[PDB]
Amino acid sequence: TLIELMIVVAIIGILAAIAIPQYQNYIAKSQVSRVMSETGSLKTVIETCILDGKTAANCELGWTNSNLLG
Amino acid sequence: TLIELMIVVAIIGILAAIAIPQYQNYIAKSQVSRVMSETGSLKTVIETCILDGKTAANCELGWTNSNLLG
Repeated sequence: TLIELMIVVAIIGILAAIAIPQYQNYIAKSQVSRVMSETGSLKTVIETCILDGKTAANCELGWTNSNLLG
Repeated sequence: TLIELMIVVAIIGILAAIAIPQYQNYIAKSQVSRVMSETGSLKTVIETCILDGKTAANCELGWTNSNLLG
């Protein structure tokens, strides 16, 4: 019957109009936290170099490239 | 809610791709420092033997077998 198909169309329209949360916040926060951890890992080597009296060129960083450029 | 699951998958991929610093440097430095300390501990015995006039076979080392290889 026509009314059943119209109800199906209405249900499809209702489902398609679901509110989408701003998922950008979660991804951005996770990426910033990952960069936070990655950059804070270098604090140990930087502090040891500074307290050892080494120059900038003599401080060996164990840095590996990060895909976030952080 | 497919977008939510794909955001979850993206977050998992972001977390799994964290940059790992070269931890080999820390372990190597610690092991070399420990070997330095253990080998320098024998300087007292060697100096005492030399200043006493003992031969190589008469110098009693207090050395104990060590992991690593000294």
